Amino acid sequence: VPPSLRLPVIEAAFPRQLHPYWPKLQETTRTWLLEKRLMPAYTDLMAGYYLGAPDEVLQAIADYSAWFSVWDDRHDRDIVHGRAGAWRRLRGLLHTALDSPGDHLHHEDTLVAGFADSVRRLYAFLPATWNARFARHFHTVIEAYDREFHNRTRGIVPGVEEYLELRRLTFAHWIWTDLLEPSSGCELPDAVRKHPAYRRAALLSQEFAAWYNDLCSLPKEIAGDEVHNLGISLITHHSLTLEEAIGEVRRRVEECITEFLAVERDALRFADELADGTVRGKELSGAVRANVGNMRNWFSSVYWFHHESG
Ligand SMILES: NCCCCCC(O)(P(=O)(O)O)P(=O)(O)O
Ligand SMILES: [Mg+2]
Ligand SMILES: [Mg+2]
Ligand SMILES: [Mg+2]
Repeated sequence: VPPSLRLPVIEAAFPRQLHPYWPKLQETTRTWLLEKRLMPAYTDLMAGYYLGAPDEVLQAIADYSAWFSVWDDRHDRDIVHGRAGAWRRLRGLLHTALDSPGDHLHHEDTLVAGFADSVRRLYAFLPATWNARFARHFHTVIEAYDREFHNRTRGIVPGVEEYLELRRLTFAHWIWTDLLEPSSGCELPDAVRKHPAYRRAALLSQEFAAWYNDLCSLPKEIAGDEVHNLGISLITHHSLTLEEAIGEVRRRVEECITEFLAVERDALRFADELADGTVRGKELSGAVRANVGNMRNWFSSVYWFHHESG
């Protein structure tokens, strides 16, 4: 790891974890991409994150994660080609397929059909109230991708706070947070997952992942003159040099880690409180503990992914 990207606290205090299903995961996702014609003839990131997930849940999550990267690529291609109509039509179909995936399983657009299959499968694990929350969150993600389309085709660099708000949606913070719950086998009650310690631990895990991605791409994403990156917002609106922007993003990433360590303690104290001597409480306690454990695993999975992925 180059010194500008190295984070000793991750290396020393966040040991990597790997889900035992990882070998089958890689090839089964590749087979799904081929069968769905989503790439002409990433799973490790999920296998280091959703520890404890049932094999079938981890497979559905990995296929969705692979689909997501194929969507990011189509979005980028529509942007650089100025295909505003094609993007608008896709945007509309993803909104519709999210609410009615079965209707879109054999759509002419293979990206839409692949999306529908992955969502249909994710909808099969937990009650319909979880499905509705996933859908609510992902409708918001789609519209954030539309805002990025608008910004990038017009060459607009969002302000720092504007970007930070937008990135919580284009990175899909709340989708990865939602997916903790099928991974530990339990839809959490609103009073549990909205506990301030759970909420803050969940946020910091995703801010680390998004901002570290921005750090691992700032120099390349200048050069070619991009606009969506915390470092680019800092250079453009705060007159930072590239070196100054790298240091500022790095400090913000480092603070996510030590803020997370403090709130993790509170979240695990909350998990202890949930185990109140009843079976239901022990089950909720264990689900919270598992989910917070995987919020922690996201730090190390993301960190080492950026130094392994091409
Ligand atoms: N966690 C590592 C995968 C995150 C990929 C993030 C992106 O898709 P990438 O930097 O790969 O293009 P985004 O469009 O949000 O910048
Ligand atoms: Mg991208
Ligand atoms: Mg993107
Ligand atoms: Mg990025």
